[PDB]
Amino acid sequence: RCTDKGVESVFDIMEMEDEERNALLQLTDSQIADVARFCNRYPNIELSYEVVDKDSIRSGGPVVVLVQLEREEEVTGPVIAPLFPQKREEGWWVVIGDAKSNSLISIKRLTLQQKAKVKLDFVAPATGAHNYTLYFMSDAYMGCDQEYKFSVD
Repeated sequence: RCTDKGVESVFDIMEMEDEERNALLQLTDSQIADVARFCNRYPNIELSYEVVDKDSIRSGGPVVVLVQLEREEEVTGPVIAPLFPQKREEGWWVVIGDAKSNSLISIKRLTLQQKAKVKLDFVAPATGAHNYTLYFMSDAYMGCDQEYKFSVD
């Protein structure tokens, strides 16, 4: 039903109203209690990046990118695991790489539960600027593959 209308992801469905949510397909008294809770427990974390010396960067000098995970929702309980046997805490992976060369620049695990900070350093080669992409991938939920493209040097 969703493919025949033009909605595929959860963000394209969570942006509707309560009547619109129940007006797309069938609904039940228990689905609303669990569906609403799953959406509240999903990671609603925004991105925030900072680069130091974007123009004053040369070849050889190490560069760092600071990433702040601005979470706009409170964390109440672990991730939803209807099929997973163990209750595990959600994790994060702040990974930066090359979208074309397919080279992983850096990656660091993160567990905040709130607005935290993560710093990652790397070394850039010569021959001017390099176009890097910063991605945030979790290990427990989809729909949060936030990719930001930028360049340094």
